[PDB]
Amino acid sequence: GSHMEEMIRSLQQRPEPTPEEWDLIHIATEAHRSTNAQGSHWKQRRKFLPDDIGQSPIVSMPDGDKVDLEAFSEFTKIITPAITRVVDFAKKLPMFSELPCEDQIILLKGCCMEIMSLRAAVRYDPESDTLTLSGEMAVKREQLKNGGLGVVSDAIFELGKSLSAFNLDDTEVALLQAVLLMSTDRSGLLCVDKIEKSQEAYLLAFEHYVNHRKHNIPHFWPKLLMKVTDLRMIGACHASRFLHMKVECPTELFPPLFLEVFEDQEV
Ligand SMILES: Cc1cc(OCC(=O)O)cc(C)c1Cc1ccc(O)c(C(C)C)c1
Repeated sequence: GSHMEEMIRSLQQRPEPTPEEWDLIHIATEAHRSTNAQGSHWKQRRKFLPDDIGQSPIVSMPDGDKVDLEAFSEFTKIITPAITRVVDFAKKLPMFSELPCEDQIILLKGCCMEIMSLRAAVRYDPESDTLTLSGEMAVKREQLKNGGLGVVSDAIFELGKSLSAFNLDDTEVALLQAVLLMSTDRSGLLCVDKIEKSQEAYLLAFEHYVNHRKHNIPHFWPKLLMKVTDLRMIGACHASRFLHMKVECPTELFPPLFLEVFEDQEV
């Protein structure tokens, strides 16, 4: 390019975001920051789930990993604001909010657990070996496992542990969420092509943002893509388990928003 342009790009090889992509990045980043219930201190801040909760799984589940009702109830108590914030996030992306209402609902149902799991995982704390839920509750593996998630707990913890070394910033988290959200791997969508074009736009912007960041761990982009796949697997395991739960447990134990968002892979 021009002489100044060349000087500035001297140590970039790879494609940077275009100005249009920078706008997309800026909007998504701010959408995430404003909805992630995370200030400046998120660690020193809030609270561990008491040690004596989550050690007593006694409700049966088909896979043999029983549920501790007390821990389950502690989790459902905080889950409604977590779900709500995912919706708040999505509503702030123009490519999402311009979709038919019915498509918006399908996309939210499709990715809600994926995004919640990512948000918990990025708050993994190696020192205490905890995840943080709804931005306030720190939990141990056993507590989250016994409190209803079973093997899904192990999967989120393993993701959180592995993500520590990626040093993701708010933008990278936000773009991961946008890619999870704008997926056509759901049934009943009207605007399939538009949603796919949006996902393609986010993916390319995200790849370019990763180039911009110059991470010092190698193969960063495909490594991050593999984590997207892990999150989708977490979402699928959760969907299967949630069906089970509803078979096992009375409806009064499930907040209405919790029931609504995790509808339909059988119930
Ligand atoms: C309750 C909780 C909230 C959390 O929020 C993440 C975010 O808002 O930052 C993210 C995680 C993964 C869950 C744990 C959870 C997620 C799904 C689910 O069905 C259950 C039942 C056992 C009540 C628990």
